[PDB]
Amino acid sequence: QFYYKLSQELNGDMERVADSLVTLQDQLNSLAAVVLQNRRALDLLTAERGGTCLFLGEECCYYVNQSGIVTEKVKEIRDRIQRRAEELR
Amino acid sequence: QFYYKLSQELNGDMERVADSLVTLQDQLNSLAAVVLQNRRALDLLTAERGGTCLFLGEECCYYVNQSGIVTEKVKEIRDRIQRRAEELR
Amino acid sequence: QFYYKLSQELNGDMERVADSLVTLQDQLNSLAAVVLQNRRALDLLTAERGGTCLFLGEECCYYVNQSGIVTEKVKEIRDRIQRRAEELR
Ligand SMILES: [Cl-]
Repeated sequence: QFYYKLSQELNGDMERVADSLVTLQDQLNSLAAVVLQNRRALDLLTAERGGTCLFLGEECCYYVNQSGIVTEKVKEIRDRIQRRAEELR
Repeated sequence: QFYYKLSQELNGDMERVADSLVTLQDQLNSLAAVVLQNRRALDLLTAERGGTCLFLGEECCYYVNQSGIVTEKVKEIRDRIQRRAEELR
Repeated sequence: QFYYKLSQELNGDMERVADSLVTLQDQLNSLAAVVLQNRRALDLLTAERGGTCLFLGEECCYYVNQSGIVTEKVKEIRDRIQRRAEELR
């Protein structure tokens, strides 16, 4: 009875966490496409100056997309919630 | 006794998760305002070329703000922690 | 027996959540460095116009980096998982 309740409490919290993680990654994917397009525009505008980084006289900053990691963790979390929901039923 | 302990363990973890989710969304909100201002500047600098996208000769990337989703999930999580803390007291 | 199982269920979920939080913050750190470099390039390109914000005729958008907050919450979560794993063994 207490195992049933706590398992349901954990699943309800984790469902909300998994939805938030997906949404945070979705916004990062959305924002990064705008940022990378902005960089491409800056590289063309400063082409004669060797692009953005040479124009500023700095080391280049590159974006490291790690979306597949968060996608995989969310899939594992959702599998665990589903396995626990089935154990109950 | 074990139900009391596990309920407290879950609430402590979830409080920390909810704080992190809020903070990740806050940083995304903060970063997106800088990115959108950067895009507006690029659109003005390339106005004669039809703006950023026509200047690059690409399909436009737009940002999809989904802050309200994460805000809502965090509010539900915090309500669930509070309901459980009250059940204990 | 039920306390052992639920404690293991919570640790498995939270390990995955903590990994996702770190990864979301890592991508935000990575993206912000590209965005801030983009802003520096725009400030130099619009120097005669007083920089990006004066060029657009807008209030300046600044990025509020809160990485240390998420790093700290992840460290506390991982400490809690480890304390619980030890309580079991
Ligand atoms: Cl940008």
